[PDB]
Amino acid sequence: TNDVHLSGMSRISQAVLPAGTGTDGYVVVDATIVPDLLPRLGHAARIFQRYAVETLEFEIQPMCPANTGGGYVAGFLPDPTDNDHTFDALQATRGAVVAKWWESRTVRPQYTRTLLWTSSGKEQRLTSPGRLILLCVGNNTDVVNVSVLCRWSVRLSVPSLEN
Amino acid sequence: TNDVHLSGMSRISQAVLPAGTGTDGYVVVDATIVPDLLPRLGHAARIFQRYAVETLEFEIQPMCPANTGGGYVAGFLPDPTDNDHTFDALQATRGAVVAKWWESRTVRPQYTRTLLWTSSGKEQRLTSPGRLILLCVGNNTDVVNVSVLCRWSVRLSVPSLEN
Amino acid sequence: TNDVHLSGMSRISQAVLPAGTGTDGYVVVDATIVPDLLPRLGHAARIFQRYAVETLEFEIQPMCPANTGGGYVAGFLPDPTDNDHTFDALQATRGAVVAKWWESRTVRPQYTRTLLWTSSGKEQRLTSPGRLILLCVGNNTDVVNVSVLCRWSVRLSVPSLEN
Amino acid sequence: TNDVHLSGMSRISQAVLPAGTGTDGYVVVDATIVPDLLPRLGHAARIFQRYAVETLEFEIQPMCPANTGGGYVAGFLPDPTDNDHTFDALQATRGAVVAKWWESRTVRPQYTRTLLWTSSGKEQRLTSPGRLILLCVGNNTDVVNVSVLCRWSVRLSVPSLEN
Amino acid sequence: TNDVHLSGMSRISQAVLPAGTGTDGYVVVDATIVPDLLPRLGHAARIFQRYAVETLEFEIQPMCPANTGGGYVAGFLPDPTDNDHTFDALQATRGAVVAKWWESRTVRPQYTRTLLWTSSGKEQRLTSPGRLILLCVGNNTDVVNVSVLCRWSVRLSVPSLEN
Amino acid sequence: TNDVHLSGMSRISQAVLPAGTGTDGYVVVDATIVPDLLPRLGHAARIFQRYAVETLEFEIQPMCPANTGGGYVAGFLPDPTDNDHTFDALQATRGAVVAKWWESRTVRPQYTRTLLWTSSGKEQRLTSPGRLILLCVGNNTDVVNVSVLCRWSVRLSVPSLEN
Amino acid sequence: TNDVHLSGMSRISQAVLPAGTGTDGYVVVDATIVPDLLPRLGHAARIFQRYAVETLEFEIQPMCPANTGGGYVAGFLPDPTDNDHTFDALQATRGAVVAKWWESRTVRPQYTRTLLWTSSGKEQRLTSPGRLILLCVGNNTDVVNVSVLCRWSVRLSVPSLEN
Amino acid sequence: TNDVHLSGMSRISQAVLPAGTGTDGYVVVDATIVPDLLPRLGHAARIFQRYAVETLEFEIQPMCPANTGGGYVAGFLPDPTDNDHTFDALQATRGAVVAKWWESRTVRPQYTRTLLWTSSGKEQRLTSPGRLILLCVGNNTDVVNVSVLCRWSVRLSVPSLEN
Amino acid sequence: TNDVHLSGMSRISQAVLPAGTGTDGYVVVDATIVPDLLPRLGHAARIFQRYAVETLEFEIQPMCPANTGGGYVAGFLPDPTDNDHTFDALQATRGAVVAKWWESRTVRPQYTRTLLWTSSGKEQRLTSPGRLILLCVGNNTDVVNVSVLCRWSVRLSVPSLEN
Repeated sequence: TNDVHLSGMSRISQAVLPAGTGTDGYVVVDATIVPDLLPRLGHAARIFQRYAVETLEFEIQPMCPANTGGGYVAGFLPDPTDNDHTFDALQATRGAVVAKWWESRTVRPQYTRTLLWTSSGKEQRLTSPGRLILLCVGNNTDVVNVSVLCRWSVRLSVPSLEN
Repeated sequence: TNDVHLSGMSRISQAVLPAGTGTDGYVVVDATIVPDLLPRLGHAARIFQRYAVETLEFEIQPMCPANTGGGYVAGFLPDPTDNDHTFDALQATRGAVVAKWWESRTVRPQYTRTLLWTSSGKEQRLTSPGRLILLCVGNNTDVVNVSVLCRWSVRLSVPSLEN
Repeated sequence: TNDVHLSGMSRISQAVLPAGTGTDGYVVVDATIVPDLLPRLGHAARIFQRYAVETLEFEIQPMCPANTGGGYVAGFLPDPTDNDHTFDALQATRGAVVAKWWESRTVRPQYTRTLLWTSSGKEQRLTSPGRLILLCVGNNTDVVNVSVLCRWSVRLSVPSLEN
Repeated sequence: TNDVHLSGMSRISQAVLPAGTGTDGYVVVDATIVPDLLPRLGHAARIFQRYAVETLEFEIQPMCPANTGGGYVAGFLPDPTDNDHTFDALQATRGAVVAKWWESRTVRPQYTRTLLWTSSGKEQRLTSPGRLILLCVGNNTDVVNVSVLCRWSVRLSVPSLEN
Repeated sequence: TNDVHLSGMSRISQAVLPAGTGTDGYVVVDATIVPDLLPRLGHAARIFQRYAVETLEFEIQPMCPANTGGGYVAGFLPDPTDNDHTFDALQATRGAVVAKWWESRTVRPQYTRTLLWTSSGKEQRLTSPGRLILLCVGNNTDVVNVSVLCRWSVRLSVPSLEN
Repeated sequence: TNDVHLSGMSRISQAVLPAGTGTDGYVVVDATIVPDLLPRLGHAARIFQRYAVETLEFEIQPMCPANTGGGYVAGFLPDPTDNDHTFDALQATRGAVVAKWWESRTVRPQYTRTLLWTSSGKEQRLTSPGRLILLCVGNNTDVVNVSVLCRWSVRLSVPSLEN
Repeated sequence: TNDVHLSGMSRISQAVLPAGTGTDGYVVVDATIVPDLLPRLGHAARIFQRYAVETLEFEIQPMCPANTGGGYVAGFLPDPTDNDHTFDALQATRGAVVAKWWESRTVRPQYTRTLLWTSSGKEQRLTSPGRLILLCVGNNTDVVNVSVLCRWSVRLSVPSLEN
Repeated sequence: TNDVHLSGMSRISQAVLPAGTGTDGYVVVDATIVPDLLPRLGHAARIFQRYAVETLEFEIQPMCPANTGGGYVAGFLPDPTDNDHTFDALQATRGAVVAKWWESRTVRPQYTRTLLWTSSGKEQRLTSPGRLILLCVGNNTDVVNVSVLCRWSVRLSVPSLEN
Repeated sequence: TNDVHLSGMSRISQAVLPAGTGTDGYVVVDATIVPDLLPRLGHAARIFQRYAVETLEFEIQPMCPANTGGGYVAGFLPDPTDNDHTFDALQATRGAVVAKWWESRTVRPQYTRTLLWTSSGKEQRLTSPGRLILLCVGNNTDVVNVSVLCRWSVRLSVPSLEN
């Protein structure tokens, strides 16, 4: 077939949350998923022109001591468009997970599952499959170095070359 | 299957055309079809993120005496975008019906049949499957209290909670 | 195959018979059927050279109050050339219908079925499948605003680009 | 089927390159592909809302004499949005061909194959499948009268009338 | 069977186009296809009375030096009737070809495919299957001796003898 | 079958040829075959719009003494439009017969087999299948009262009423 | 197949034999069978180059009163070459018929059955299949207007064009 | 089988057409085909008595610069006996090709397929299968050195020895 | 099998025929095909004792402007021995090609097909399977740089070490 399947896993973001600064609803990560954000896919984005997302998961990897009065809710909402960053809105999505900050966790969302576009558009419903949000629950006793990782499997289409 | 199917019939609009105000080409109704317009699906759209239209039929239901020398043409054009509210243009669509103001009628269009978006978009041929237009033909002798109803059936897709 | 199939319904004419101006044998419509009379086929006849008539009906759709003392005969004579415009003459064609002015009605004729030509010619039995006539019967008590509609289904032949 | 299949071949543009005006990367033709450009599709686009491309080709037909020091690269890139008009951006596409100016040549691109819309819109990745670019390689000895032909096959879908 | 199949290939016309006299749109050949024009068929035309065209092709055979800044478009429009001799109108037909004057080329049109008449009629839609047009593109540097050839396959019917 | 099959045998003409007034080539009969010529069919022609011939035969019936130096040729040529009235022209038809004036003889032509119209038209190859010609051979020694009879089997197709 | 089958029936000759001028052995017709002599075949003779005779018959059609003391012998000898025009030599051939001058008659000969040539040769055994002779038997009382007719079926070969 | 098959390809002729001497209808080659003319068949002809052509093609091989405004029409007429050396006559034969003088070309005719004789006789349609003709179309600007080659496949039949 | 198969394509010769020196007969190449002329095979011959030629072809590859009045004949005689270097003699062999000097061409002969010998012979009918000849036809107008290439495939025989 003409379609090219790429897979990888990349750090979407890394936030450092100081000793006492989290509270119910504080947005610690808000990452809109674009090929530029996943470095290996960022390169293959310049070779093809449309990409379609075949599997997406986000691994929340917070790094703090086991004595942290932590808490987060992590979710992937499928519109890059909207800013509805509240707990209930995250928990309404499929992947949604909640955990104490000393607990790793994986969000397995359900998404567009459709053909997209490797470069910006007038209508951005076809340039990004969604965005990953990470919210505080309660308030952290200790310093947290959260890094979220996106594992991705993508099928790429129409050859091209954007310089 | 994940896709949730949902059906109903809703009053899209209700106009009161006064007692002589018609003439050929007068727009009494011009409703752009979106989840908020159909109050049951209104709520199903706050839950889910996308939706595809499985059936659409519009039931023109004017209410006036049998002694009304009226005339309407009713038609569903599938560009939620296109201002083109003229007899010929409406009659070119599929479901298009024409009738005296004391005759009920149903339009059965053909349409997008595609997958849309419960939330408003920057590009709006992904938000609405089109619009329903009721046009005067000749002039009414009498008052008409027109109510268009939409019978609909719809498959809603990715879970969410878009306030 | 090569052939294109188009289908639509279109207003062929509109007349506004006022107060008391019809009368046993008065001609309110006399429409020689060509692609130009059907807006959609007007455009698709510029593109193709020839066309064959696969279905043809006419839907008389007059508009008056139910207290109107009218009546019409309507029929399709299958000679674009035939000038005979009397009651018996119409009542000898197949679908021929007669009805009070407050009834809609459908004439379903039988016709050429042959392959014609989208463009004017020296012999016009190759340009038109016939002509739709609408006569008055009795003498209307009131103001009729009548529109006749042609429901067509046609197949187009050999490419071209007529100005 | 409710889908019509149409097929033609239309001149996309005509450029006349005078006796020494071309040069590595000089842009001679750059044409965003839309129904209006291809005469017969323009007339049928005025009749259906939607269209989808089944076959796309571009025949480059330069007219000049055999003693010309020519050269060209023809490519079709499939965003009507993209400006990258450099040799290596064209060669990166599937159809890309190069030739001396006294050599006709067909480009066989790979393209959208998706369902578009026959009128302009806010996002034009839905109105057009791409653009044909024609660039000079080297400078011409002589006068070139280049005409690019686009052969096409299209399937049109939802009835309408854009007067 | 009673039907008689004849085939051949004949010179429809021969134009001599002097050193500098062609320009965009100049009609160099305009030949209405009649049995008299194909000499072998011209004879068999006097034996039968109706002829029907089973295969038609035109071979454009321009004769000039390879250093000619030439260009032509050749097309077969299926009405002997109309004088629409513009490039776009020719290219709209099926056979349509364009080429530099030092390139042979074959137009393979689509035509009436119907029964015709071996002698003149009041309505000439049935005496000739169309006409072959040859137009200049750009302007010729040199003298061109174009000869167009029609290859034909015809089935002849009803015996007869016209003296 | 909606179609009506109708058959008769009627007198096309009657010519009385005095004692010496025939001569190689003299046209005694030249009849163009149309409904009205055939009595029964002339009435059935008023009821329907088209007819297609299904069998035709012309029975030549000269009455005169056995001592007559006569001679005729009779044939059916299939245009109503051909004035070729010469022996060789007649003989080259299929039906063609030659006989002495005291022999009954039957022309069995091959002919149109196509669908005509029951009404005169602008092109007359859609109204009559041909014409029966009768010419003298030698000269007649005696009075000859020739009568020709068309035998016909015809289908009639499209209901109507010509008054 | 490449072979073309033609059939017809033509007047080979017409002799007028005055009141008393025939006698045993008088040659009234002596016709060498060439394509030029059969008018329809005369035309097709210029299109092909070799013709082969598939069926031959001659219908003797003498026209005189029933009171004629007539008599003829008619025969087809298969060499165009030889002048042996005696009764016995005619009766030796296969078709040979004898009859009173007031009797029609048909000679059904046997012939070369071989490939021939549509135009003259140094050896004429291949340009004509034979010749038809008509001789007087006894002597005619009255004037006879004999016309002999050749019915022929021929298959034609190798395309060509003789002007 | 007592038949010896022989193949070859030989030069029938070579002509040098100087600077400006060609013109429509100028005969530059008129070669009647006999075994003496094909060198190897010449020798095999002396050994046998009868030969029959099984394949027969002519390769026209003109040599001149690409900058030549020439033109030729070549064909093979199948009688050695016919002098018709006009264009129309050549184009009517099967092989007949036309071409500018800087284009090579092959005539695949249709021909005798009969059994001929290796030696001269009174009738010469038994000794040659026909003759190759080459005609000018337009005037050559330049010097052409034209060689026509004949590829042949012949079957030789009755042994002898003609010293 | 014990056999070792070896293939290549080698430049047998490079001549350079100056701008007016060529004429019908002039020998430009005359290369006798020995293992040493084919360099790759040159080395394989020192390893084995004998070799049998399995596929042989010669590609004539003259370079010159397209405005050259040239002409050649190329052919492979399968006689290393024979000094017959004349047009007819070359045309008698199988591959033999003729062509203008600005046309590439491929001779494909039929040859010895036998087992020869990689070291010189006292009978040289077992060391080289023939020789490739190139002649002039007419005279060249421009300098010609001809290079002939021998495409070869070979099977080599019996192990050895011949200095």
